[PDB]
Formats: sequence, structure tokens, C-alpha cells
Amino acid sequence: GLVPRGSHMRIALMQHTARPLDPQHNLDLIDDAAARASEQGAQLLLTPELFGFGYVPSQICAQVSAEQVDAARSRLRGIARDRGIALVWSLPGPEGPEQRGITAELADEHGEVLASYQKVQLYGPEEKAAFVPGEQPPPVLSWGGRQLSLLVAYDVEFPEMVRAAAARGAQLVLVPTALAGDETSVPGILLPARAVENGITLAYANHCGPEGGLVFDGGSVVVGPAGQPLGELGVEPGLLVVDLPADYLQDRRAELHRNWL
Amino acid sequence: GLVPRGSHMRIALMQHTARPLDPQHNLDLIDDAAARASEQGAQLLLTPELFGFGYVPSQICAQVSAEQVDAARSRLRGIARDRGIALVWSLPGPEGPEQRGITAELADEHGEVLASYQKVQLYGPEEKAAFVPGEQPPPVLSWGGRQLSLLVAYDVEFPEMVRAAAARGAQLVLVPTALAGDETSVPGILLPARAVENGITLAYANHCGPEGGLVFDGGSVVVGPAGQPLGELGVEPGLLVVDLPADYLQDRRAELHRNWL
Ligand SMILES: [Cl-]
Ligand SMILES: [Cl-]
Repeated sequence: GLVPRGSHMRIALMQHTARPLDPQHNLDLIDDAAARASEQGAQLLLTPELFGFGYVPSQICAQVSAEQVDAARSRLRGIARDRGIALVWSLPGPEGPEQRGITAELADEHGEVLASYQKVQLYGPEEKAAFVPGEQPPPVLSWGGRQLSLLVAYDVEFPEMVRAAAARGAQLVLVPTALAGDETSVPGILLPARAVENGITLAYANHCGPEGGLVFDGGSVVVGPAGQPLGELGVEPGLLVVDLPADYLQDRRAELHRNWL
Repeated sequence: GLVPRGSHMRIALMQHTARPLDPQHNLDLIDDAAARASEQGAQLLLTPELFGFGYVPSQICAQVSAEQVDAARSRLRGIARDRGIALVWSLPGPEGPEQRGITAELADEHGEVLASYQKVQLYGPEEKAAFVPGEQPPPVLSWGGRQLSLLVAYDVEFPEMVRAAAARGAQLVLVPTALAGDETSVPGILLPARAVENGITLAYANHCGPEGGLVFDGGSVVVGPAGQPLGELGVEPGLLVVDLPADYLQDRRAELHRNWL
């Protein structure tokens, strides 16, 4: 409903089912969600991992060209601009099929790409056969009056990855994902801790339903710094819209910790 | 009841209220618990942080001598031997009042000290006024057919500390604590994640009730590798007895993580 007193940031998460290797269909879904989110006064939409081509790592490696990726990227940039909403998407990276990773990018409501990130923690042998892991820490940047960061899927299950973002100043960590197999412990146990242990908010935007041989969990959720869900979805397609309102980060003995991992 | 098929390790946690600066009283309580635990077929008893002198950091620094600490330590070693149970305790360290930290030690059922550890992550200004922080990673050792480790209180709230133990092979992490102020998120949110994110079991033995100006939470708990409580206490004194039955540790990119904390 109306924008509340004490909140100047409203975000949206898109949860849906992608069709493998059908970017027109899947990008039309992101466009629809971008329009709906903007109508509802959201200033940013987060969408799921690899949504544009579907979560089909081996098929992306075998069949999706770098020109096809760039064409998708250009369409997404255009969605951000034309729907007047900041947009986080996740595509293969821009290099050739043998050299690219899984990425997330944030465009602002003018369509400018503010940040780009390559997934550091690849999940399972199919991802590691299809993609090159990232080697750079998560980006952190000002938008909308806070410091935003990006991570992708499996990354968030590693406390080190979230801590890397929070150490750079992140307040709001945005995470495209693709989580199947009724893995309740990720949103149920790990995300709340990542929020509490850093004092941050995290947004986690999943696929749902039958896609590419898997049944995705849905369960998209925004978790606040107390570890509580600010909003959550179930297993069906939906558009989650949320208004956002111990000193672990200082106390940690990072110079010892770094020697002990 | 009877020792179950498929479990060859039964542990006990002591939850109680200590009297500040009364080691005879508090060590008599640990002796009583050691006896009871052994009667119930437990092979190890875990007891809470600083229990022997009470959780009174400033008063420990002002009033408790190194000879008084050693006298307590010797009594505890004797409890382990005479009650025929492995024992984890937590005392000030052995150095002078200005030079020592908060420690945890494991004695076996013969009274041999197998491992010693000094709290790395001190909590709050009173602890940091009264104690020197530890500089060494958590120890890990074979006992009872598994790899055990020690951490103390606030340490476990840092994912880095638990990961440091798990990286050395820990399977069972034993944590004396002193948690007051209705801090539900520690046992409710953080401990389950520490277990899941490493694939380990954690045991967390708290004070309870009025002690030294604080009201301790109780809530002692053993959490298994799925993040579920294997046993838990409420807010009253008690003796918790539990039978114990993604490849994050391999997948983590530790050589990058270490540069990003
Ligand atoms: Cl960092
Ligand atoms: Cl280590």
C-alpha cells in the first residue's frame, strides 16, 4: 500500500519458473515483473540466478553463445531503463562459453550498470564443468541511501562470502539464487545467521517449480538484521514487495582469522 | 536409559548458577554434576564459562590470585579423575591477574589434561578490562572416537572461529558459555548455522539464573550437523545428557576468503 513513514526503500523480488534456453520467454517474465514492481512503488527488483536462460548449466555451456548472452544483457538493461526500476539479474558472463562464469549485475533505474560480480562458489560438478569461478570479492556500492552488495546462490551459504561484503560496508546484500531439492536449511537456518552475524539485511530470490529437471523450492525471502523474515514467499510464482526500515564486525579478530581458515 | 545401539558417545552438560568468588561452592556443584553424569553413563561433562569463580570478570581481575586459580584447577583435575569422567571446565588462565585470559581445558577420565585453549573473542569492556585475549586457534584432538575441539562463549558467534576448528578436523565442538540478557538469537539462530555450515555437532553449556548482577539465559543445548537440537534445557539448573549418533569445508575458496576478511 502507501509508502510508510520511516522507510524510504521498497524492494521487490521476482520468484518464477524459467524455460530452459528460451530467453524471450524468460526475459518477458522479468519485464512483466519489473512493470508490476514499479507499479507497486518498488525501487529495485531482484531476479533469480541464471533466469534468462534457465538454470541449465551444461546446456548453457553447450548451446548459448556469447552473442546470445550479450543480447539478453542488452534487453535487461533496457528493462531497467524502460520500467524505471533498478534491476539485479544473473546471466552467464560475457566471455566465450569456456571462459565465462555465472554473474550478477545491478542496473539502476536509468539503465546504468552500477556493479558486476562473478559467482566465487560454484555449486556441484555441473556448474564446475560449465563455468569458471570468480576471483574477486563482492562489490559494495551506494544506492538508495544504503550500501548494497551482490552475491550469487551458493555464495551466501559461506559465512566468509557475506563477511567479505559486510567488511566492505554492505548493509543490503542481494542474492539471485537457484535452490532445489527442498533445502530448507538455507533460508531457514543459514540466511538468518548471515544477517545476524553481520548485522545486515539479505534478499534471496529463487526459482520455483519444475525447471530443467529440478523442482525449485521457491521460498524467496528478505531477512532483516535480527534474522527475522521481513517478507517471504511459498512455492508458487510471485512478486515479494518489502519496505525496509554485539559489534561483530569490529570485534572479530580478522588478522588471526585469516591465518586460520 | 540404556546406552543405545549406534551410539558409543554419551555427553552431559551442566547448567547451573554459580556464586561469585566462592570456588568451594561452585566446584562442589561441578563435582555433584560429574558424579551424576557418570551415573547416567555419560563419558564427558561440559561445564560453563568461568563457573568456578562465577562470571564476575572485574572481580576476578581484582580479587582472584593465580594461586587461587591453580587450586581450583587442581580440584577440577581431581574431579575428572575421581568421578571417572572427561571434564571440560573454564577458569582464568594461570598467569598473573594482569596477564591471563579466559580459558577452557579438557581433562580425560583419568585426569590427564588433553587440551587447553584461551578465549580469542572477549565480550564487552569488562572482559577486555579483566583479561588478555587468546592468540591461538582452537585445539582439535581425538577422544572417544571423534575429533573434539574447544571454544569459549562469544567465540562461537563468529563463524571464523568455528570454521578454524572444523578446518583442523573438528567434529564435536564443546563450548562453555555465560549468556545473559535473553539473547535468543545465539542458540536459536547462530548455533544451528555453525553446525550446518561446517557439518559438525556443537555443545553449549550456559549458566542460568541470577549471578553476579546478571540473569543468565540457561538454554544449554547440543546441536547436530543438521542444525537440530539433540537436547536442550530451559532456564533452570539441570544436567542435559545426550547420546550422539554440501561439502562446505572442501568447497570453500579459503585462499581467496583469507584475503577478504
Ligand atoms: Cl572484503
Ligand atoms: Cl584452523
